[PDB]
Amino acid sequence: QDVNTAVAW
Repeated sequence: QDVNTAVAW
């Protein structure tokens, strides 16, 4: 997965 692939950033 990718906690950043969904994070707002």
